Amino acid sequence: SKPQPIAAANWKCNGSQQSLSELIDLFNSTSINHDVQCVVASTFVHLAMTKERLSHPKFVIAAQNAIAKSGAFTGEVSLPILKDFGVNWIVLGHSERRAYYGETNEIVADKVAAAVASGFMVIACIGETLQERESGRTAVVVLTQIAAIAKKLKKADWAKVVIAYEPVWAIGTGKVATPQQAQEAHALIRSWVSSKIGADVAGELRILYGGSVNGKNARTLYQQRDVNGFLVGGASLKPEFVDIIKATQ
Amino acid sequence: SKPQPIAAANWKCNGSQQSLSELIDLFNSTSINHDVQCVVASTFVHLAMTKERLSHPKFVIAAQNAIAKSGAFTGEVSLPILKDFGVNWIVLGHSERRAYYGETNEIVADKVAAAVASGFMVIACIGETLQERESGRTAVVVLTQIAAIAKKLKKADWAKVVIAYEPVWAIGTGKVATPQQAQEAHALIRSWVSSKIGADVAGELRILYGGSVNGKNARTLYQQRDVNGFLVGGASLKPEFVDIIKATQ
Ligand SMILES: O=C(O)[C@H](CO)OP(=O)(O)O
Repeated sequence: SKPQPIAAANWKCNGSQQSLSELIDLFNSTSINHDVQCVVASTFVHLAMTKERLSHPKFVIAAQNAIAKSGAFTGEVSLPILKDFGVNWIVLGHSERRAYYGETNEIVADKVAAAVASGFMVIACIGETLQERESGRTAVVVLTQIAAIAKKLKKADWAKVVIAYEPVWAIGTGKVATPQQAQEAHALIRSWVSSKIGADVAGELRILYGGSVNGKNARTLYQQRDVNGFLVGGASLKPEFVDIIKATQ
Repeated sequence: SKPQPIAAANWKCNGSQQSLSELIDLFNSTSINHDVQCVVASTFVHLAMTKERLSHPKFVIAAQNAIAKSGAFTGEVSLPILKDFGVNWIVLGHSERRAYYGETNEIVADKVAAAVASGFMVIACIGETLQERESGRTAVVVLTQIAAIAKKLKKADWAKVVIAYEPVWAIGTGKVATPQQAQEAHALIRSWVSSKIGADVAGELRILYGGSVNGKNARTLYQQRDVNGFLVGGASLKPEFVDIIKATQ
């Protein structure tokens, strides 16, 4: 027994009006009979086109990042701005933002807190690097990442939160995550929640796998106990994402 | 005898569909009988709204930031994406990005170079902090900055560049540079340009002032030799921007 799954498409910093409009069509045509929340997270530029063109009842749109308040932050986009524009999902604390854009545990937690406060559904990413892994720090890192978020939330807040575990150690490194390793990490996060926050919260919490997923391994990953879905990279700009949605059956 | 001025609205991270809509209606309604290029730089999210609603022939739209290439950069917007969307102007190296989001001279230079290569019109920002101004380091700071940019450019490229001189201490503080402070900074920039690049280039380069510019003070600022217009923050959110427009030629 699992909560509603989520299949999330992280388009990242890609796409053209053309290529996207096509994918959108594929999507809209997709026949999905189970209870799944599908999410499409496009560039800020593409939000309006994706809003207008996505008609499928199982798909919502998300942003790939935000800042808490409006004001003098040239080039950034705020939560109020996405709210007025009608976006209600958001990806926060993606590994690429932590690696290249200054996003510390604290910054992420502040973002999560504001977003929750503002009504969003949040997909909050966490996960450890090769180095952290190699030196037996998986636990230390992951739990610290989740703890920083936790300190800022109340129990009630958890209903708006999704966690996406990213095996950063296995992205761009040469390494392979097996379904077993995915699951270890997932179980560990659940334990933390269950333990620190509640069993109720824990049983209801979606923990998405944010590693390497394609249509051929998404079922075997979903087979694992603590897998509730995926945060997809590359395969999301492809038709194969349709196989990924199906794997959450 | 001055090049064509520019009045640029940098709305930064602000606004609603409705409030912006009003502005736009106001703008469209404005008769501008002199040669001036108006620029509206809105959030990524609002680019669609803007490009669809702005109809005045004297106004272009710009983005407030971008990264050079498309890829795995969650939350970021690339030049190709922008270009694909029909955006041809862009604001790069704003103090806010250098201050808060880790944008170094090298980082700004790279961005500018890439943008000039992808055919955009770039408004490259430079300016000294309070600290630096007090130390008597203004000349070093400004010229270092302009130099980093110049490194990556070829002479032809300059036709696509606009330089915005925006003393950090005047950014949304009410502390406008006096017309002498402004004119001295601008002249210093130009003299670097002629010396290093060419006199022909220099006589063509638009150098804008930015910093607590408003309807009242803009006329005097504009009278100054080396002042070719403005990068306007807070007042670009009000009808007052119109007075600003009118202040040029
Ligand atoms: O774009 C900005 O930084 C503007 C002017 O450059 O700031 P202000 O709100 O002070 O006009």
